Amino acid sequence: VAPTDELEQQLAQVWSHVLGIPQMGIDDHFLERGGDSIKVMQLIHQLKNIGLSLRYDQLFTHPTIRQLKRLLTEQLR
Repeated sequence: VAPTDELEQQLAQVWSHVLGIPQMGIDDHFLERGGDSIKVMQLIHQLKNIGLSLRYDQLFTHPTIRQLKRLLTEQLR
């Protein structure tokens, strides 16, 4: 439930901010914590402000932080 790297913690924090609820786990489902389309916009907006971007449909196919973490193709040997 707890984040591992400092990036996953930062991602959990922005998540907590958008949803108005602290300490977001990486297995909590985004659509199970009150996420609307307007809240998705706040995430996308606040992500362009700090970090990279994100598309609307990419959130539903990666509706967890673990899946969004794996979706790093946007940015083990």
